[PDB]
Amino acid sequence: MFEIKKICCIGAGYVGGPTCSVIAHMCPEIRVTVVDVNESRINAWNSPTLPIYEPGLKEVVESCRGKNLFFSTNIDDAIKEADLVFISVNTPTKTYGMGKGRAADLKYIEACARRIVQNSNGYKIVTEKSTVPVRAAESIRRIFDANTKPNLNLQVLSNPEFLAEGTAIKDLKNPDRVLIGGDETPEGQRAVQALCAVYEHWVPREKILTTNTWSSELSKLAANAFLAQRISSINSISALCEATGADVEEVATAIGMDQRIGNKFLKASVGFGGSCFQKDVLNLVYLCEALNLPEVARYWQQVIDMNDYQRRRFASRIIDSLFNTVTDKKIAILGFAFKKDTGDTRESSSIYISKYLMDEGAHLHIYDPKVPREQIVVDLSHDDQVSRLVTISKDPYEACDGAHAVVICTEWDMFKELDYERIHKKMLKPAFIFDGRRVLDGLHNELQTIGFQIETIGKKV
Amino acid sequence: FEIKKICCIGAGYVGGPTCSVIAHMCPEIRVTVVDVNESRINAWNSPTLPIYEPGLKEVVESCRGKNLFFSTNIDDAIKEADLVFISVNTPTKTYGMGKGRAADLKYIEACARRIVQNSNGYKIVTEKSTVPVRAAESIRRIFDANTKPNLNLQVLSNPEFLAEGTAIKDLKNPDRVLIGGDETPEGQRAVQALCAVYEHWVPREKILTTNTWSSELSKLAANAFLAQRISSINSISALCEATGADVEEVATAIGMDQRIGNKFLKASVGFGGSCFQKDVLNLVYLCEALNLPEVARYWQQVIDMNDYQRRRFASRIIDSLFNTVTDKKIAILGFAFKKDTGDTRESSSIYISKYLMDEGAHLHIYDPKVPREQIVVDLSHDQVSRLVTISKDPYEACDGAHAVVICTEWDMFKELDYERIHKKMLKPAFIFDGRRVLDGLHNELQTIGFQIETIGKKV
Amino acid sequence: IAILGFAFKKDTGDTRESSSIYISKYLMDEGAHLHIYDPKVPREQIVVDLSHDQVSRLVTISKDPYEACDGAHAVVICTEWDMFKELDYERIHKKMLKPAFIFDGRRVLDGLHNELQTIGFQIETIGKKV
Ligand SMILES: [Cl-]
Ligand SMILES: [Cl-]
Ligand SMILES: [Cl-]
Repeated sequence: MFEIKKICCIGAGYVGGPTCSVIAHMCPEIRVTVVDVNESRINAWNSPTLPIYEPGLKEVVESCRGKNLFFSTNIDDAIKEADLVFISVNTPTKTYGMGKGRAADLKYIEACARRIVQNSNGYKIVTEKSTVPVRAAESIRRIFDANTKPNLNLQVLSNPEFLAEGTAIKDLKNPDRVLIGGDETPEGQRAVQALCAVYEHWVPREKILTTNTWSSELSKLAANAFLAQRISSINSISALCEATGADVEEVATAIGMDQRIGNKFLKASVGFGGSCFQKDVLNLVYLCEALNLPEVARYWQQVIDMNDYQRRRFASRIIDSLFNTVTDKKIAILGFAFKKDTGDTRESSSIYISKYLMDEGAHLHIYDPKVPREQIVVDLSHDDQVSRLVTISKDPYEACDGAHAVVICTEWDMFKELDYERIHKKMLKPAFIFDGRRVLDGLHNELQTIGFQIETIGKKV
Repeated sequence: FEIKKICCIGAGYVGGPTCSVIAHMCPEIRVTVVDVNESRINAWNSPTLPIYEPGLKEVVESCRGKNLFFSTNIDDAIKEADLVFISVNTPTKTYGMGKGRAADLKYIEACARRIVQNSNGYKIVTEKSTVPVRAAESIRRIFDANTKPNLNLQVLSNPEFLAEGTAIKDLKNPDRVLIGGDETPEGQRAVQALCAVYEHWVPREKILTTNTWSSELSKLAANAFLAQRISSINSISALCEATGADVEEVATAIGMDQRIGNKFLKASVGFGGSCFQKDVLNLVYLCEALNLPEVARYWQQVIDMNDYQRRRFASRIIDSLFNTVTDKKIAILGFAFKKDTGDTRESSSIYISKYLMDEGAHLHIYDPKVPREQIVVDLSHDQVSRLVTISKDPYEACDGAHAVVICTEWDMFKELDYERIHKKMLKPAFIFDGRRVLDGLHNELQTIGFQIETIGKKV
Repeated sequence: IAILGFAFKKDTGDTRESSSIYISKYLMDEGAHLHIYDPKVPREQIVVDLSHDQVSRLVTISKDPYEACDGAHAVVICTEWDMFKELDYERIHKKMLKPAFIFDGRRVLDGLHNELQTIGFQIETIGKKV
C-alpha cells in the first residue's frame, strides 16, 4: 500500500550519513534528507571533502547530492515533509546517576521524539537507526501517545545498523542481513513492509529479516556481545596457552575449522577496543540487572572482566620482565589505535597498557603512523604526569633509541617491516619485544639470534 | 618412513569406528583393535556390532578378516605395531584432588606402561581419547623412565571429533584432522607419518599439525566454545521472557552475521551429553591447578548458566502450579538429552524431573526410544518408587495431569492430539515447552484451553 | 606406596597428632595402596588412627621396610627415624616401578641426593627446589 517517497534522517553520524547516502544512490525516486543540529557536519557533507572517511563514500554522495540526497541544518522542515523519519543520534553512556558508566542516556532520542511529534502531522513512520537499549521504542511510543493530535498516526520501527567502521559502503550495498522490527499489529506490519520495500531496491528478500520491535533492539546488542565474547574466549585460552606450552594461534585455527564455530573473530590480542563492543556489553549487563536477571548479568560481565584481565596481565609481564621496576626507563609503544588502519583510539588497549606503565613511572615513547599527536595526549590525561613521562615519536626508530623494551599494541603491518637489526644496536640490554598482536609471528628465531628476548600473547616464554 | 601395522588399545565408540574406517581407506595397513574385555571383541567379530552407527556395519564387513582384526592378544598386537592408538575412556575422578571435575588418567597410565614393556625399536604412540592437557607428558615420562637400548617411542596427539550418531559420516568427510607432536626432527617425522595415513582419503588442506599441547587443548576448547554458544543464547532467552523479545527471532538475526554463524544457537532447557559439561569442568579445573582463577571462573559461567536455565525452567512450572506440586500428576515428555537417541547422559530431563520430584510430584514419564530401566536408574541416588511412573504412551502420561512438560525436541510431540489430552487433564492445564517444538501452534493450543509457556517467550 | 615412619617424631611409639596420619589419610582419599612401616609403633595403633572398612582395602602393614617398597611407585618418609638413612637404596630401586619417587618429609637424606639420583630415583624434599 503505502510507498515511501521522502526520507528524513536525524543525525549525520557515521551511521545515518552513509546509510542514507546509499539509500539515495540505490533509490533515485526517493528524496532523502539528512539533518543535524551540528552546523559543523552539515557544511562538511556539502563539501568536496566529507567529515568522515569511508572507501567509496565520496562517490556515492556526489552521485546523488543535489538530486535526491540533501544535507541540511533545517531539521523541522525535513520532518514535516518526510514519510519516513530515521532517528540516528548517538546514545552516550551515562556519566552520572543511576547506571553511571554502563547505562545508555536516552536524552537525544527523547528530544528527537518530542521534536518529531511537534513538527509533524498525518501519517509518518518513525524508525530508530541507532544502537538503543531494549524497550526504547516503548519510550518513543509513549511520548507519541501522550502527545497525540487529531489525524496523527505515528508508527515506531526498529532498524539497527550493522556496518563495520571501515567497510561501510560494502556492508550497506551487500549486507549479511537487514533487520527490521515492528509491532505485531496490522498498522505495524504495513509500516514494516513500507521500510522492507525500500531495501528491496538492492537487497534480496531472503536477506531481509522482520521481527518484533524488542527482538530487533536486542539483536544488535547481543550480536556485538557474541562477537566480543569470541575474542575474550580465545584470549582466555591465550593465557592458558602461555602456561601449558600450547599455542593460541594453533588452537584458534583448530577451533575455527569447526564449521559450527567458524574462524572469524578468533585472533587473540592484548584486548578488544572500539566504541561499540564494551559499550554495548556493559549496556546489556545493566539491562539485566535492572530486570532482576543477576545470573545473566554476571554471565556477560565476564566478557568485560576477561578483557580487562588480558590487558592487565600483558602490562604485568612487561613490568615483571623488567625486574618489577620501570621507573625512569625508556619504553617504546608501537601502535595506539584500537585496531590497524584507523586513527580511532576509542577504548584502545594501547591506552590502558600505556597507563599501567605510566603508573610505574616509565618513560614512554609512543609512535603511531595514523593517530594524531594531540589525541594521544588527551587520551592519557584525566596534565602534569603526561608532561613528565610521555614523549610522542615521529618515527618508530626514534622511539626505540635507548629503550629497554619494544611494546607493540596495534597490529599495524608496517611494524613487521621494521629494521630490528638497527633497533637492537641502540637499545639497552637486555632488549625486550612484547608482541601484543602476534604480528611478529614467524620472525621469532630471527629476532632471538639478533639478541632480543621476545614474548607474545599466547606463547610460552 | 611408512606406517604398516596399527594397534589400537580400546574398542570404544572412539577407537572402534575410527580404526574400521582407516582400514577401509588403507588396504595396505594391518589394523588390529584390541581390548581387555573379551565381551566387546566377540561382538565386533559378530554379525551384531556392540555399538550402532549408520554405515558402520558396511565399513566393518568390508575389512574384517582381511586387514581389520579384533583381538584380545594385546601384547602381540603392540609388538607388531608401528603406530599404537590409545583409545580408552578417561572417566572423571570420583574422589580426591579434583573430584567431579578432574580427569582420571589411570587407564591411560596402564596403557603407557603396557606399551613400553611389550615394545622394541621405533614406534609412534598416539592418544585418541579426550585427554586432559599435559597427559602426553605423563606418557613421555613413563617411556623415558622405562627406557631400553634401541627404543625410540614417539608420542603424538590425535583427538576424535565424532558426534555419537553420525560417526562414519564425520570420519569420511571431517571438518579437520588434528595431529599434535613434538617440535623436533624425530617428532616431525612421526607427525608426517600419521599425516600420511589420513592423506589416503583426507585432503592435506584439512589436516592441521600443531605441537602436542595445542592438540590436547584444542579438543577441550572446541567443545567449550560450542557449549558457550548454547549457554549464551540460553541467557538471552531469559532476557527475552523479561522484555517481550523472542529468542528464536534474536537467534536468527544474530546467526545471519557471517562472523558468528547460525549453528548451535537453538535455545533449550539446557544442553546435555557425555562431553560438554565433562570437558568444560575439566577445563575449569585445569585453570585452577595452573593458578589461572580468572580464566577458570570465566569458563565456569558456561556451566552455571546451564544450571540456571534448568532451575529457572523448573521453578516456572512450580510457580505456575501455585508453588505446590505434592501428589500432582505431571507428564514428562522426552527423557533423552537430545532427539533421535536413547542416550540419557546429562539429559536436562533428569534434573527437571528431579526438581519436580523434590516437590513430591507424581511424574508420568514418556520417551519413545529411551529404555524403561534407564529412567529408573537415572532418577535414584526409594524416592523413585513413590513418585515415578513410566508411561507406555504419551496419553497414559497426560491422563489426569496438571501439566505437560516437554524436555526433548522429539518430532512426534509436535503432532500430538492436544484436543484429546486437554479433556482428561486437570484444569488449569499447562504446557511447558522446553524445546520450542510447538512454535507456531500457540494460538491453536490457547483456544483449546491451554496456558502455554516456552523458552525465550514472554507469557 | 611405601610409608616409612608413623610416629609423630623419631624414637617413640607415640602417634598422637602424627603428620603421618594425615599424609596417609590424604593418600587414602585418593584410593592408594599404602604399605606402612614403623619400627616401634604397634600394628593395632596404626589401624585405630586410620579409622573413624576404608583401612582394609587400602592399608597393608609391612613387617620390614623392603616389603613396603616392593613394587611401589613412591617412598614417603614421614618420621625422621635414623635407620631410614642407612637403607640399601640400590636394592629398593631395582624392585620399584618407574618412575620411582622418594619424598623426604624430614630432610633425613640430606647429603645423599646425588647418590640416589644417579641410581635412578627422582627425589623431592621439604624446602628444596626440585
Ligand atoms: Cl609517577
Ligand atoms: Cl595380551
Ligand atoms: Cl577410595
